[PDB]
Amino acid sequence: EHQAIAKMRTMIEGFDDISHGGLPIGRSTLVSGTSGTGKTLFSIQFLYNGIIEFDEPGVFVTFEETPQDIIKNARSFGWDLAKLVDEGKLFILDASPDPEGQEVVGGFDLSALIERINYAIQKYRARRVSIDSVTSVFQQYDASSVVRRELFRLVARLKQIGATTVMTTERIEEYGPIARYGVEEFVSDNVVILRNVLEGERRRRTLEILKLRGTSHMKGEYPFTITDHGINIFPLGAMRLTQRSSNVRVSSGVVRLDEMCGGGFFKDSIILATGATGTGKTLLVSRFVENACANKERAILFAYEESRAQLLRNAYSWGMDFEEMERQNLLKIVCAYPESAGLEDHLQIIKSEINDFKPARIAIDSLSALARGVSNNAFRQFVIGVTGYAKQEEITGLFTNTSDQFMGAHSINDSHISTITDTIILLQYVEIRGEMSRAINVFKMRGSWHDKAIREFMISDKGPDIKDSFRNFERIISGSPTRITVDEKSE
Amino acid sequence: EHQAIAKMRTMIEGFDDISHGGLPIGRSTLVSGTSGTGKTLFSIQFLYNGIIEFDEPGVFVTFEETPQDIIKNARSFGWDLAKLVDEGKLFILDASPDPEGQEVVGGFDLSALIERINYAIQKYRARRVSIDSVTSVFQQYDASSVVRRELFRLVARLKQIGATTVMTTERIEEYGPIARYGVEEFVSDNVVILRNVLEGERRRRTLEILKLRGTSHMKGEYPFTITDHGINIFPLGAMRLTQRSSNVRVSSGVVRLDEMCGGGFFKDSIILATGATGTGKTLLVSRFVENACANKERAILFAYEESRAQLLRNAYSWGMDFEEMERQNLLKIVCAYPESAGLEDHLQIIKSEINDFKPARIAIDSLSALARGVSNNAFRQFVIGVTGYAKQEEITGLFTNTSDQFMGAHSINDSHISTITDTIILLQYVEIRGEMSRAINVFKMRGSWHDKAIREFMISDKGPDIKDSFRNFERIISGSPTRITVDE
Amino acid sequence: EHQAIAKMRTMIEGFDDISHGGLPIGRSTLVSGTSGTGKTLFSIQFLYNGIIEFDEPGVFVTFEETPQDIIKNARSFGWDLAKLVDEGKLFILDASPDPEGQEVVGGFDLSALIERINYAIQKYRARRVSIDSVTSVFQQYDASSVVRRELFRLVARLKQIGATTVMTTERIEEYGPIARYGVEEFVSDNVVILRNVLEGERRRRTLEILKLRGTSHMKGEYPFTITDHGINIFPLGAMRLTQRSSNVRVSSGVVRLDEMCGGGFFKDSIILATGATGTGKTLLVSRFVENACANKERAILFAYEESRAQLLRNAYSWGMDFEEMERQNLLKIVCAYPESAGLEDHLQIIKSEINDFKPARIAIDSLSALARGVSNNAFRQFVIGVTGYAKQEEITGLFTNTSDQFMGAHSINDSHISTITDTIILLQYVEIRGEMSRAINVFKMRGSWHDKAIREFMISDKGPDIKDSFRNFERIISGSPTRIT
Ligand SMILES: Nc1ncnc2c1ncn2[C@@H]1O[C@H](COP(=O)(O)OP(=O)(O)OP(=O)(O)O)[C@@H](O)[C@H]1O
Ligand SMILES: Nc1ncnc2c1ncn2[C@@H]1O[C@H](COP(=O)(O)OP(=O)(O)OP(=O)(O)O)[C@@H](O)[C@H]1O
Ligand SMILES: Nc1ncnc2c1ncn2[C@@H]1O[C@H](COP(=O)(O)OP(=O)(O)OP(=O)(O)O)[C@@H](O)[C@H]1O
Ligand SMILES: Nc1ncnc2c1ncn2[C@@H]1O[C@H](COP(=O)(O)OP(=O)(O)OP(=O)(O)O)[C@@H](O)[C@H]1O
Ligand SMILES: Nc1ncnc2c1ncn2[C@@H]1O[C@H](COP(=O)(O)OP(=O)(O)OP(=O)(O)O)[C@@H](O)[C@H]1O
Ligand SMILES: Nc1ncnc2c1ncn2[C@@H]1O[C@H](COP(=O)(O)OP(=O)(O)OP(=O)(O)O)[C@@H](O)[C@H]1O
Ligand SMILES: [Mg+2]
Ligand SMILES: [Mg+2]
Ligand SMILES: [Mg+2]
Ligand SMILES: [Mg+2]
Ligand SMILES: [Mg+2]
Ligand SMILES: [Mg+2]
Ligand SMILES: [Mg+2]
Ligand SMILES: [Mg+2]
Ligand SMILES: [Mg+2]
Ligand SMILES: [Mg+2]
Repeated sequence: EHQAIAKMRTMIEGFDDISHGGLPIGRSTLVSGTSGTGKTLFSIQFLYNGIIEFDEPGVFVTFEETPQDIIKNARSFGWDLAKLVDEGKLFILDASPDPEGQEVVGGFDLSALIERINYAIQKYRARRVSIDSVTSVFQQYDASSVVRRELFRLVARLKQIGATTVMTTERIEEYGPIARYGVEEFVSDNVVILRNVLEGERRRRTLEILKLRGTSHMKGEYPFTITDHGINIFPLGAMRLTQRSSNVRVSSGVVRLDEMCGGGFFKDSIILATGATGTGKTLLVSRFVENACANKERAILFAYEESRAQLLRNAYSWGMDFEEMERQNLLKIVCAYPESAGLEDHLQIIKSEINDFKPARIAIDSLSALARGVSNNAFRQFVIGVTGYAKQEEITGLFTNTSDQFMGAHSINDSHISTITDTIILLQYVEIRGEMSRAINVFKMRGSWHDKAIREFMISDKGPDIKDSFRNFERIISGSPTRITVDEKSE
Repeated sequence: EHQAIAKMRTMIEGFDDISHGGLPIGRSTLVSGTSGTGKTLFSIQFLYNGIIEFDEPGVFVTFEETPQDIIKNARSFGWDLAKLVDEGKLFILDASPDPEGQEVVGGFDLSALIERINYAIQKYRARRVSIDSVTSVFQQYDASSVVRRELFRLVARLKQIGATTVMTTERIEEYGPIARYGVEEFVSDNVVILRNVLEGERRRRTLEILKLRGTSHMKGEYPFTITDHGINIFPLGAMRLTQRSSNVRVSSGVVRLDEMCGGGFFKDSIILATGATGTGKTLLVSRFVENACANKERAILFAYEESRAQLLRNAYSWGMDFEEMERQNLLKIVCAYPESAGLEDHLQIIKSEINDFKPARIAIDSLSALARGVSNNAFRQFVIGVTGYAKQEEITGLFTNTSDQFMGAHSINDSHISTITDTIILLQYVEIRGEMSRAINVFKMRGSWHDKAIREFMISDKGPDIKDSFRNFERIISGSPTRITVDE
Repeated sequence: EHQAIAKMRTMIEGFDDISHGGLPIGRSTLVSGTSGTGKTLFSIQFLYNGIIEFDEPGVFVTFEETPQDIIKNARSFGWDLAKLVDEGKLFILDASPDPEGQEVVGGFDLSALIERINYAIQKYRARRVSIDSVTSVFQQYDASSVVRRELFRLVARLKQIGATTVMTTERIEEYGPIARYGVEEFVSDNVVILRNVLEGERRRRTLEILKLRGTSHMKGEYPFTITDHGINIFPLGAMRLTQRSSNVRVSSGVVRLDEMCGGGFFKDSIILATGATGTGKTLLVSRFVENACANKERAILFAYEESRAQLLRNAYSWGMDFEEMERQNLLKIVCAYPESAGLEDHLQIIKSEINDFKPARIAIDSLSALARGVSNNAFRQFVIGVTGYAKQEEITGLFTNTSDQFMGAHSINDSHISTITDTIILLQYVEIRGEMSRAINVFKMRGSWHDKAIREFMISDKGPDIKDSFRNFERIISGSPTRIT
C-alpha cells in the first residue's frame, strides 16, 4: 500500500476525534490503565460498535473474566452479546485457566492460542479483535525481558493476519509505568492510556493517545465518562470556532432591560449576569426562562443552589406561576447539587437533557456554584464545553455568577469567564443614605449597542423595576457613593 | 439470564447508596485497607444485618481472628453473634492457625479449604460469605504471580456456589498499592477501599467504591465513621435537592427583626448571622431559641465556643432563662470544642442529636469555630451536609459566623457559605464620633421582601433592640462614615 | 463474657482517655516507633504503674537492653526498678544475646522462651506483660512471613495465660508503615504508634492509637512530653466545654479601665490585649498582675520577651514595684525564650507552675511571641490549652498580643485567637497633629455592658490614664484621623 496509514472509526463518542480517524487498521493498539479505568469496556464496546455499524465480525479474547459474564455485564449498556455470539458476528474465545491445572507451561500455550486466535478470525471472517488482560497471562512467572517476546509473537502474527487489534493491560501507578512491565510499551504501534485519577476525594477519568505510529493524533488527556451508553469522551479541545452568528433578537424578560441592550440579546450569544449575593440574578434567570415559556418555546433552567419547591415559592412570589409552565411542557427544571457529579457528568447531563426538550434558551443559575471545590482550569474547561455547545447549537445562554464580594467587586467575574461571553450584565449594591439599593447595568454587548448608564432598581411582588440612574453621584461603582449637591454654577 | 446484575443490600448506613443497590450478588466483593480502617467490622456487619433483616444465614471465615473474640468484639455494637450461631443463621468457620507451626499444610490450602467452606455453606443455606484477611494465608512464602492464581482459584469456586462473598485484605501505603500484592485489584469483581487518612493530626476515615464490574456506583471517596451502632457513611453528594419548602414563618425572637424580614423567618430555610467579633451573633441565637420555647416547641443549641454554664449566664444577663428551657424540655444545649472531633463526626453528633429530640429549631453557634483547623474545601461540604439535612427535616437553623475582619468587610463570607444560605443577617461595627456602634442589616431574603436599611443595633440587659438607621451618612459600611448635611 | 471489652488503666498521664479506659485486658497491644520515641519508657511506665497503683505484678521481657540497664535508666524518673524486682513485684526476663559468641543455643526459639515468660507469669502471679523490642529478636534472617507466624504464637500464648501485654516495635520512616516488616501491624489486637515528627529543625513527639479491637478510642495523634515523670499526653480535644461560670468580677489594676468594662473583668474570663508594638500592653499586664497582690492573692506572670531585670525595671519607673510582690510571695515571674521549649511543654510548664504556686490570676505576656516559628494550628491549640484550662480551673487569665502592623490593623488577631477569648481590649495608635497619640478601648466583653468608645490614654510616671474620645474626628481607626471643621 503506497498510501498513508489507514484508520478505523470505533464509533466511540469523542475517540475518533482524538485519533484523527481512529484505531489504525492492520496494527495493534494498546490501551492500559489502573484497576477500573474502563479498559475491559473500551475493547468490548470497540467490537460491538463494529458489528452493529459495519458488521465486521469481532473476536473477543478473554484471559481472566469468564466469557459467561463478559456478557452478563455487557447487558448493563443494553448489549445482548448473547445474540452476536449466536449470529456468529462475534466470537467470545474463552482463555481463562479453569480452577485447576499444572505448571511450567510457559510459551507452551502462547504458540497455541495464536493458532486458536487465527481460527476465529479465519472462521468467523473477523476484522476487529480485543485481548483483555493479556497481563494475567504473564502472571504465572516471568521477567520483563520475558514479556517483550511473548507479546511480539502475537502482534506480529496479527499484523500478518491483517486484523486490527486492541490489547488490555493493567497498571498500578496512574502517571508512571505504561504497563506493569513497562515493556509492552515498545511492542505496540499505538499506545493509549486510560486514567482514573483521584484528587481531593474526587474521581476524574481521562484518556490519552500517547502514540500512533505513522500519523497524527490529539496530544494530551481528555475527560471521559462511563455511563448507560458506554465510554463517552469529551474532546473539549477539539470543537472548532465554527459557531453560527445570527442578528436576530430575544427578550431578556424585562422590557426596560431589553431596551438597555439596544433591543434585547442575540439568539446566538452567552449572557452573563453577575453580582454579590442577593442582587437579582436568580430573578433574572427566572424572567429569562419565563419569557421563553411565553413565546411558547421550551427552555431549561439549571439551578444548583435552590431546589424544586424553593424555586416555585420564591418565583411565584415575584409573579410568574412556574406551575403552568411545566404543565404546558414549555419549561423543565433540572436541579442537583454540584457535588452530585464531576463536571464531566454535569457537562454531559447538560447536553443530554438539551437533547430531549429541544431548548431555545437556557439558564444556568450560579456558575460559581459549580466551580465549588473544583480546580481553576477544570472549571474554565467546563465553561467552554457549555458556552461552546450552547452557541453553535442556536441556544441562547444565561449564566449567573456571584462575585464573592460586594461593594468593591473590582471585576465582573473572578474565574475569568468575562472574556468568553457576548453580554455582561452586572448587579450591584449601592449604599445611598444608609440603605442597600441595587443597580443593574449593561457592561458589554459585542453585537448591539446597549445603554451605558448605571441604573438602580428595586425588587417587588411585581418583579424587577429598573428605575432611574444615579445622575447625581460619584464613585457609584464602588458602592459607597458621595452625592455632589453642587451649588449649581454659583448663580 | 438476560437481566442486569442484581445487588444484595448490605444494610450499612449509606453504603448501599454509594454502591447503588449493594454488593453484586453471587459475586466476590473486595474490601482492603491499612489496619484499623474498619474492614473486619464491615465484613461482619455484612452478615449480622443480612441474617437479621433478610434472614440469609452466613458463614464468616476467619484466618487470624479467633471465633470467641470475633464474637467478643462484636458486643461492641450490641450484636449477639453467639445467638446467631446458637440458631444456625451464622457459622464461624474458624480457619485460624494453631500455635504448633507444622510445615506442609500450606498446600492443603484453597482446594482442601474451599470444600470446608462450601461444606459449611450447604449445612446452613448460606447466602452471604465473609472471608476475613485472606491475605494472611499466603503470608508463608508467595509471589505476586502465585497469589493471582491462588485467588483466581478462590473467588472462582465461591462464584460457582452462587454465593456472595466479602474478601478482606490489608495494605500499607495509605494511597499507594490498593492491596498488598497488586493483584487483588485486577483479579476481583468488586473492590472497596477503606482508607484512614491522616490529613493533619486528625484522621478522617473514608470509603470508596473503586469499581463494581458489571454496574454503576458512586465514583469517589466518601466520609464515614464507626460508632456503637456500627459503620456510618455520609454520601454528601447523593443527597437529593428535593427540599420541602413552604411559606410559613417562625419568629426570630427579636420583634424589630421579624418586621425587617418581611414578617419573620420562613420555618423552612437557613439563616446566616455573619459579622465581626462582638457584634451580636450569639445573642440572636439565644433569642432564636428563647422563642422556640415560648411556643413550647423544642430547639437545640449546638454551642462550640462556650460551656453550658457560661452560656446560661450570658442569657440571664440578657433576660431569657435558659436555666428553665433545660427542664421545660424545650432546649438542648450541647457544648463541645470543634477540636473534639472531625467535622465527619460532628455532622453525625448533630444528625443524631436531632432525631433524638425532633426540634423545630437548630442553632449552630460559630460555624467558623468548626472551620478553624480544617480545609476550606472540607468546610463547604460540612455546611452543605447540615444546610441540607437541616432543610430536609423541615427544620429552621441559625448559623453564627465570625468574619476574620471588623469593618470594611466587603464580602459577606471569606469562606463563602454565602450562596448556600437562604437568609443573611449582617452585624458590623461603625465608628461614629470616636465610638464603636453596632449595626444590624438584612442582606438577602430569598422568599420575601425585607428592609434594605442598615440600622444601629443596641445590646442591653433587656435583650437586643433595633434603633434607627444611619440615613444621613456616606460609606457607613467602610467602617468610617463621613457626616454630610444637605438642607435648603 | 457477654459484654464489651475489659480495659485496664495505665495511669500513664492522659493515655487512659485517649484509649477510653485503658489497654484491652488479657490482650496484647503493639507500641511501635522510630528510635528515641519513648517506646520502652511506655513499656516500663506500664508495668511500673501496674505495681505502684494496683499491686499488679508484671513481667518485662528484654530482648536487647541489659537487665541492669533497664533498671538504671529508670532512675532518670526516680523509679526504683531494682526494688520492685526484689519485692518479687516485677520480673525482668533477660532474653538478651551473649556478649560472647554462640550461634547454636537458641535453637528451640520462641516455644522455648514462651515457657519462660509463661513460667514467670505464674511464678510472680503477674498480671501485666511488656515485651521490649521483638524486632531485634528475629532481626537475624526472616521475611514478612516468618514473623507473622512466630509472633502470633507468642501473642496467643500470652492471650491464653490471660496476660494483658505490650509488644514494642521499631520503624524507620515517620509516617511510613507501622512496623519494620509490615506484619506486627495485624497480628496485634491493638496498635499504638509513637512518632517524632521533625518539622523545621524542631522535634515534636506524638502518640496515636491506630486501632483497638472492639472498643472506642480517640482518633488521630496527640502530642506528648517525656518528662522526669515519664510519658505525659495532652489530648486538647478530650477536654470538655464544661468550666464553671460566674458574674463575680475583679479589678484591672486600672480603676478607670474597670468602669469601661461594666465594673471590672469577670473572674472566669480570659482577657486578650492586642495592639501594635509600643502601645502599652505590658503596662496593662503589670498593672493587672499587681492588682492581685494588693488584694492579697497569688498571681503568675509568664514572660517571653523581656528578662527578669528589665521587667522589674520598667515596672518600677511605672510606679508599682514588682520586687515587693515576689518577696511577699503574692507574685511569681517566669521568663524564658519561646525558643527554649516546645509549646506542649510550656503548656505543661504553666500547668505545673500553676499547680505549684496555685494562682488566682495569670499573665501570659505576649501569646504572639510563642506564635513564633510555629504553625497557625499548632498554636491555635496551645491557646485552647491555656484558655480552656484557666477556665476549668477558675483562673483570671489576661493574655497579650501584638498586631503585626501599626495603625490600621484591619483585624484584631491574625491567628484568630478571639472567639476563644472572653474579653478583648484594644490598644492602637492615632496620629493627631504631627503627634503619636494613644488609644484604648473594650472591643467586646461577653456578659456585660462595656463602654463602646475609643478613648485616648497617656502613659507616664504613675501609670496608664484614660481620658475622653475623638468626637470631632473621622477615620480614627485607619490611624489617620480627619479633624473635620
Ligand atoms: N451502566 C454503567 N453506568 C455507569 N458506570 C458503569 C456502568 N457499567 C460499568 N460502569 C463503570 O465502569 C467500570 C467497568 O470497567 P470494566 O470492568 O469494563 O474494565 P476495567 O476497569 O478496565 O478493567 P478490570 O475491571 O478488569 O480491572 C466499572 O468499574 C464502573 O465504575
Ligand atoms: N417578594 C419579594 N419582594 C421584595 N424583594 C424580594 C422578594 N423576593 C426576593 N426578593 C429580594 O431578592 C433577593 C433574592 O435573591 P435573588 O432571587 O435575586 O437571587 P440571587 O441574587 O441571584 O442569588 P443568591 O441566592 O446568592 O442571593 C433578596 O435579596 C431580596 O431582597
Ligand atoms: N463500638 C465501637 N465504637 C466506635 N469505634 C469502634 C467500636 N468498635 C471498634 N471501633 C473502632 O473500629 C476499629 C475496628 O476495626 P476492625 O478491627 O473491625 O477492622 P480493620 O481495622 O478494618 O481490620 P483488622 O483489625 O483485621 O486489621 C478500631 O480501630 C476502633 O477504633
Ligand atoms: N448584659 C449585657 N448588657 C449589655 N451588653 C451586653 C450584655 N451581654 C453581652 N453584651 C454585649 O454583647 C456582646 C457579647 O457577644 P455576643 O453574645 O454578641 O456574641 P458574638 O459577638 O457573636 O461573638 P463573641 O461573643 O465570640 O465575640 C458584647 O459585644 C457586649 O457588649
Ligand atoms: N529523665 C528524662 N527526661 C527527659 N527526657 C528523657 C528522660 N529519660 C529519657 N528521656 C528521653 O526519652 C527517650 C527514651 O526512649 P526509650 O529508651 O524509652 O525508648 P525508644 O526511644 O522508644 O526505643 P529505643 O530506645 O530502644 O530505640 C530518649 O530519646 C530521651 O530523649
Ligand atoms: N516611664 C514611662 N513614662 C512614659 N511613657 C512610658 C514609660 N514607659 C513606657 N512608656 C510608653 O509606653 C510604651 C511602651 O510599651 P510597653 O512597654 O508598655 O509594652 P507594649 O507596647 O505593649 O509591648 P512591646 O514592649 O513588646 O512593644 C512606649 O512606647 C512609651 O511611649
Ligand atoms: Mg479488565
Ligand atoms: Mg440565588
Ligand atoms: Mg480486625
Ligand atoms: Mg482483619
Ligand atoms: Mg465572637
Ligand atoms: Mg461569640
Ligand atoms: Mg445566588
Ligand atoms: Mg527502647
Ligand atoms: Mg509588645
Ligand atoms: Mg512589651
